[PDB]
Amino acid sequence: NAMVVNNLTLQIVQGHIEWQTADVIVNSVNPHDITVGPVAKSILQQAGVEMKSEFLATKARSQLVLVTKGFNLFCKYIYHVLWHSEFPKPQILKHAMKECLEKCIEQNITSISFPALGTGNMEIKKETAAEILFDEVLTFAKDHVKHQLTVKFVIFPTDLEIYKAFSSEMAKRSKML
Ligand SMILES: NC(=O)c1ccc[n+]([C@@H]2O[C@H](COP(=O)([O-])OP(=O)(O)OC[C@H]3O[C@@H](n4cnc5c(N)ncnc54)[C@H](O)[C@@H]3O)[C@@H](O)[C@H]2O)c1
Repeated sequence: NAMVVNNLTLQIVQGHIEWQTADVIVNSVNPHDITVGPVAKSILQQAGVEMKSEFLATKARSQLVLVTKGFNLFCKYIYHVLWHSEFPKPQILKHAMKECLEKCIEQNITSISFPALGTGNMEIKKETAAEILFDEVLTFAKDHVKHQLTVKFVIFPTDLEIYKAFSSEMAKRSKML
């Protein structure tokens, strides 16, 4: 459950997203309230109260990914994916991914770790999230091969099913290429 495409390393990992080390860790929030949701909470606790200040002070809107520093996370930046409510969810994911990965070229990011975005509450189906997540990652690997990137998909330990889907999607993908 890891593979290298050109200058891109991609790994599936069972752990907590807020306990990661990477240039960038991806948050997943409702923009009206970043104190709600599994990932948003984990991150808010770990990163500390000062993370919610820079976040409320920099929303001021079509911004799909808000960027902050990492505070007490072992990261340089946090990319907060903002799920706005007036959009198709599979499209928000697909667009939030590309932006997050484009920002990786913008900020000379070498490593980025993402949770299983959009699987919360069964909003996007597990295989579809995985389909989309790999889709965009692989796209980037082909379209910007000059940029070295380590991408982790962090799956929560108890979420065995989500894990089984990402393995399978990765398997499927490597069978090509
Ligand atoms: N308004 C909506 O219709 C809508 C749609 C999508 C997302 N959202 C917002 O985003 C969140 C839900 O979407 P999501 O799926 O990106 O987020 P989430 O916070 O529910 O987590 C999504 C997935 O990541 C897993 N996960 C990975 N690492 C984890 C960790 N360290 N702790 C806990 N869970 C972890 C979760 O169990 C789940 O499978 C909520 O905050 C919600 O407001 C809202």
